[PDB]
Amino acid sequence: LKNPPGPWGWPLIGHMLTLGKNPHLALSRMSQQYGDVLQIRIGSTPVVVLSGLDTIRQALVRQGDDFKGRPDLYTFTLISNGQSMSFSPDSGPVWAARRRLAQNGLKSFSIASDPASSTSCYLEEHVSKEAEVLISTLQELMAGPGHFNPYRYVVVSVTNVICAICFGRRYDHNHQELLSLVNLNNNFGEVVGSGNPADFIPILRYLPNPSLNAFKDLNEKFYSFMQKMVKEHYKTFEKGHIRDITDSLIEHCQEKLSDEKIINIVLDLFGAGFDTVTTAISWSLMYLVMNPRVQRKIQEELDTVIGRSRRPRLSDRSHLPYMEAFILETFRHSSFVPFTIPHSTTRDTSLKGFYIPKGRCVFVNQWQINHDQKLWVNPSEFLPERFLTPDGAIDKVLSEKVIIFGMGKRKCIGETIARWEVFLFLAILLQRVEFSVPLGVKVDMTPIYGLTMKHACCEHFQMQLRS
Ligand code: HEM
Ligand SMILES: C[C@H](CCC(=O)NCCC[N+](C)(C)CCCS(=O)(=O)[O-])[C@H]1CC[C@H]2[C@@H]3[C@H](O)C[C@@H]4C[C@H](O)CC[C@]4(C)[C@H]3C[C@H](O)[C@]12C
Ligand SMILES: O=C(c1cc2cc(F)ccc2[nH]1)N1C[C@@H](CCl)c2c1ccc1occc21
Repeated sequence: LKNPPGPWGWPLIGHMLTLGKNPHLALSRMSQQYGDVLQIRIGSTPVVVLSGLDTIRQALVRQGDDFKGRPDLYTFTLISNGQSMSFSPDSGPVWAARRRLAQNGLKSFSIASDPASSTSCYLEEHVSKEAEVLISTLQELMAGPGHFNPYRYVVVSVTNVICAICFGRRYDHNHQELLSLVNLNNNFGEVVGSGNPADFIPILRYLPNPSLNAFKDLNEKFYSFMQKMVKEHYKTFEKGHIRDITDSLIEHCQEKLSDEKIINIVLDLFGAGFDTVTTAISWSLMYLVMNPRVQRKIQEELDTVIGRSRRPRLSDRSHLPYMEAFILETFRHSSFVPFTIPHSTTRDTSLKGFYIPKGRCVFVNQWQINHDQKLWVNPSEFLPERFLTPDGAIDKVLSEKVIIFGMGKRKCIGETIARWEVFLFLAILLQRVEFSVPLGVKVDMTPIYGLTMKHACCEHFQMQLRS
């Protein structure tokens, strides 16, 4: 048919300099000229970059089986001993079977009803517990220091939820086992983010690379923690009393695809679990602090729809259209997952009249959709009201153009869990407390590129109870 178009690139390094430190911004300007299917080169490796709401739906959904593979990148082979469900090049029926195990394991210990509490489910019970511990920890910080860095304590509250779902345990707010793994050891996004030169320039792996060495250690540390957590569950495993997702995977090793590819699925769940949800909640607090106008509106809605006599529940999610418009605009404006995990073609295929051979690396630019000047009014501006119709309800036609959970056969499997976890944490907190940042302190809202885009650490947040 045709080869996908693209700008001129150096014969040796390709367009690696055009990408720069923000490949999502460069490839969004590039799509304005070369279209929804364009081709670049990182070093000598060709890469196809998909942009556009309809073209990405055409490729990942309607032709999903043509794009459901992962490329064979170097950085991916360092994840979970090279056998990760999400990052391994395996995309046949072996992957499809592991994905179905994860989906069923999640539904059982997140959305399913809790035997302990008749009213709520597992997720609502865990989030309610951790949101109270979080509010108490922040009250203690206002008793002394008078300020705090939220990420340090949100990451614990969010980890205790996904950790209770995967290992049936929780940890205190000041635990060295936990913070070592999750905090200040998470350059996973920085190393795995699409366009990493080390994947396409083979010499950068062997040179002095401080980030790549800390990455090998982070994974080796996590894989050891998994072995400790699974061996301890195997030592007390009772068939019939399934405590968490780990037990249902142990149960599935005895009921019949190696045992390692079954057990290390919790590493993908635990990993994606705390990294994305913590990033999302962290960004939310930044926007509430920089836009006190919209924090006041979220609270005026909570006071009308729920009052202050009872904690918000999952049932209230559909009766709070402004809270959902805020969370949607946090996902759209930040786009803290600017690219999906890189895809790969499983066969010679055709897309919008362009030929893509088998094995071609494929990037999916979610950031471009969420800031397309043709789909949005003031994309650079943070304006939650853009999702509200004239009668104050969520515009469903427009809200389903916020692409951040992926699409197709490789779509996020914890999407529904993240939307409820994010809603509850924000709803329970903003009902009780009000966050702020004093004047005259810098608050760098600039995203830092990575698989999940984080922000500069802010240590000046404050919190007060409400009347
Ligand atoms: C706001 C929160 C989250 C966002 C924005 C998000 C986004 C994404 C994206 C963009 C992908 C890749 C899509 C693709 O490759 O086409 C993905 C995959 C995945 N997500 Fe999520 N995610 C979130 C939360 C979660 C949670 C809470 C879990 C589990 C507890 C989870 C588990 C996974 C897994 C296992 C994959 C790999 C799927 C595969 O490789 O087929 N994610 N997510
Ligand atoms: C640490 C090992 C665990 C080895 C084990 O038991 N491995 C079973 C796993 C095999 N499966 C997964 C197939 C079982 C599935 C069961 S299913 O129901 O699924 O069929 C278990 C097995 C024997 C246990 C000791 C004795 O008790 C004596 C004593 C009991 C008291 O309390 C105080 C503790 C003490 C010292 C115990 C310590 C420890 O606790 C031991 C060494
Ligand atoms: O799978 C993921 C993941 C993050 C993420 C973010 C997204 F926005 C969308 C999809 C995603 N997936 N992670 C992250 C990391 C824990 Cl920080 C980690 C794994 C997996 C196996 C691992 O072994 C040792 C560490 C480790």
